[PDB]
Amino acid sequence: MSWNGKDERKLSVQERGFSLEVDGRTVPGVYWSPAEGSSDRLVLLGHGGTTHKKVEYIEQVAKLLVGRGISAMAIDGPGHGERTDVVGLDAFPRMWHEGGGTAAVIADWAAALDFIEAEEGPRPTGWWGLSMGTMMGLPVTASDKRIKVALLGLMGVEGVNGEDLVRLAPQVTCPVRYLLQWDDELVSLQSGLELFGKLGTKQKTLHVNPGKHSAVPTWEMFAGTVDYLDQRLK
Amino acid sequence: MSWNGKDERKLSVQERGFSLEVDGRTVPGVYWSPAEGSSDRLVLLGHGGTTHKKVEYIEQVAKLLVGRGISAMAIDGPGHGERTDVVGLDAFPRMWHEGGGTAAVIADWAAALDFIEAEEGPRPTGWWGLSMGTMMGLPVTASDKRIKVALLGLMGVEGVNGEDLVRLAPQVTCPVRYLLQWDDELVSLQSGLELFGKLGTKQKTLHVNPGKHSAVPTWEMFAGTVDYLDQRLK
Repeated sequence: MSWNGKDERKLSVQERGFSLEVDGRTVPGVYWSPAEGSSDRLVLLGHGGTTHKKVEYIEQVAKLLVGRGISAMAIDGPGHGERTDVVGLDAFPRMWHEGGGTAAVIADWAAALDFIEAEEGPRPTGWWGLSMGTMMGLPVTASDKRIKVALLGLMGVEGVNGEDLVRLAPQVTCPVRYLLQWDDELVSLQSGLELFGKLGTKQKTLHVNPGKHSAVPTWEMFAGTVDYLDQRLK
Repeated sequence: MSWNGKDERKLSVQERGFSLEVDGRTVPGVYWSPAEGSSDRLVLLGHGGTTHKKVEYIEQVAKLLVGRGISAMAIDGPGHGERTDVVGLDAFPRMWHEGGGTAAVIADWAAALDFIEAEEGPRPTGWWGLSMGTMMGLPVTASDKRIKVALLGLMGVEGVNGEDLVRLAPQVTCPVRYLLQWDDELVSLQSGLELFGKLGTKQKTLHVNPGKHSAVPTWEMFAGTVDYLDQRLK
């Protein structure tokens, strides 16, 4: 576990790269924080299929979070980044399993969060992630009770790690907001509803909007999610 | 159409009763407005089954709206008021049909809105109503294009006027927020989803929370709906 020198001050957003070794895997990461000065909350950002920790909408959300005094951290998921939506690619399943699957994801995010807590201090921590971000985030949230609130979505029980999602959903006990797209071509509305139903928490709310997988309304993806985490994460 | 003298100043909320004669029916109503002083927007409030225009949660929503500078108006629906949830009663269907059904509802609300616009000035106008409030509100919104935004919910296609709802849903073209309860004992989640799907507007969003028909979370029913109408109704 170490900061890897790949840094940049942002405008008011400081970006710092890091890298971890976990169970024989190399885990690259990125940390976003206010340049000036202190930040009392953290959100882990899970990237969407065939993208990576520094893909655009993830950086957009991170910038908005930092604006609310909330730092953000992301790592690359199995077979992505350093190491349309990529959960739709035929080659995606093999990328996921070769990377160590859901257990690897759980370990990698636990090590990343341990790293950040030692370097920056343990803080109230949330999860944000859609599509592959939920393939990762639902297990992480189930496994690591440092996650106090989660924004999840665009995933159901027919996903590549669907069995692990169904198994681990009952163990998500923190508040959740879940997003689905009515006309999602990758994740059927019924499969998304099934997974939402299985979440253990009583403090869960589903928002469904019209359109394709990539067409979450911007006011929902940005203002809506940021406001949800800003209010709920304390 | 006339104010019927049944008035009360509230604290900062002025309540004034009125009464209309429409196609051989007597239509009792209530109007809530800021005591001091001007109010530039209006919301029509539709009551929930086996209640009435002045039932409690309707008055709660009206008080909150007036707080945002938005007046509110309600009339009694067919076979209710002067003229648990009553859509669950076995006697409800007969109450609805004897009252003139959906066509009567449409006429009555059109006359009430005409009355208010003449007395107070035409303003940007929204709809709020759940359960019987959607049995009424979905037709009204489809029929009267003065309705610029609607909060609807807790209703599906198996309701007593389900056929009229399915027929008229495609003609709802304004923005909508729709609420369902996952474990609604009166309205199955699938029947609610079907009706949401049929709404014509692309600017629609469904929020689903856990629990029974009566258990919409208060932060959803109150802050959430009021904020939605306050932002959207312009």
